[PDB]
Amino acid sequence: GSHMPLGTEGFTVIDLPEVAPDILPSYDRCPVDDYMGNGTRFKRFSQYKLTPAEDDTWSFKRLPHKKFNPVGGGIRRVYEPIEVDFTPLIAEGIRELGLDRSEPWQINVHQNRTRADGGRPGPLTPEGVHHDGHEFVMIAILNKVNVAGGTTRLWKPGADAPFWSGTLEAGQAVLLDDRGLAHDVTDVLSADGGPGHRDIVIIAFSRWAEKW
Repeated sequence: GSHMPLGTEGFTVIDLPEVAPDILPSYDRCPVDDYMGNGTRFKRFSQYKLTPAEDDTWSFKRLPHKKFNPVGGGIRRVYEPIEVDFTPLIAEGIRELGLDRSEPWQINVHQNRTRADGGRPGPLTPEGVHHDGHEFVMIAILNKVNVAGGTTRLWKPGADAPFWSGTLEAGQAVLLDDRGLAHDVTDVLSADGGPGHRDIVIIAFSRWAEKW
C-alpha cells in the first residue's frame, strides 16, 4: 500500500541526513577488494546484532571480526572492519522500514568504494541480476566524484527487463524488498576519461534467528 514502508512497489528512495566529517575521508583508507572487481573496488565490512530494547529503542552489538572432508558448508570472504560509525544510517533504515520489533536482526554493513578511469570501468554487479539474500537492503550513495553510470535497476523475478531504473546521487539511498525484487547496477564510468570514484554503503537487514 501507499502508506506502507516500501510503498506500492517494494522500494523507496529517500534523502539522507548530512554525515559526519570523518566519513567521506575514510573511503580513502579502504583496502582493495581482492575477491571481485579487478582492482576497482575497495571495501570494509562490519556486522551488528540489533535487539529491541527499552521503550522503542534498539540495542546493537558489533560482531567479532576442518579435520575431515566436509559434506556441506560455506565459503566466506574476509574483510577488514569498518573504522567509522554508520549506525546513524542504520537508524535511518530502521525508521523507514518500520523494522519489526518482534525479534533481533542481523545488520550487515558494506563500505564500498568503486574507482573508474578512462578505459577502465568499475563493475558493480558483474554477476548480473541477483538477490542479496536478505529481507531488506539499503544502498546509500555518499560520494560521487567524476563518474557516470552506476544506475540501480530493480527487476521482478522472472522479468526480461527492469521495471524501475534510477541513477542515485550522493545524499540519496534506495531501500528495497530484497526478496520480492532483484537488482543489478550498471558499471561506474569515468566522466571525463580521468580517475573517478563512487562511495556507497550497503546496509542489509535479516532476522537474526534466520541466519543463526
